[PDB]
Amino acid sequence: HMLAKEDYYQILGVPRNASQKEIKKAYYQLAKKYHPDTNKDDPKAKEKFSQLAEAYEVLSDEVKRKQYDAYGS
Repeated sequence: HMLAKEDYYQILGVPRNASQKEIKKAYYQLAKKYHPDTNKDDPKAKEKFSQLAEAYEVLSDEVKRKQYDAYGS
């Protein structure tokens, strides 16, 4: 009954070959989905919105993204 082990790639909606530039767009478009303007009927969306910045942080740098993939499954 545990949670699945997904990667930042999915949290941002970007491929495994995506670029630091393409991630910026996917990160922004996603944020608009979990924005506080749509939290009117989704008080949990705020928690998900944070996950975007968390994953985008690592995917924001090739080194961080690659390093994270090294310890991936």
